Amino acid sequence: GSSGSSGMASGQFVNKLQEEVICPICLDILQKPVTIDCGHNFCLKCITQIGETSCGFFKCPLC
Ligand SMILES: [Zn+2]
Ligand SMILES: [Zn+2]
Repeated sequence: GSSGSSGMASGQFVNKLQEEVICPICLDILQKPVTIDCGHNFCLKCITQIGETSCGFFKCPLC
């Protein structure tokens, strides 16, 4: 930024408020956010498993 003290900085960073998507299963950032008919999204690494174990319908923890 811009302050009297040259070389160092007070400590303020401007940014915009936004929302982040995380997998409620593995609790980690999902590279590719795949939105399910349920509404929420998940990580392929996770969806892939559920899809197999369950072929008929899909169960969601958030829902
Ligand atoms: Zn996951
Ligand atoms: Zn859901």
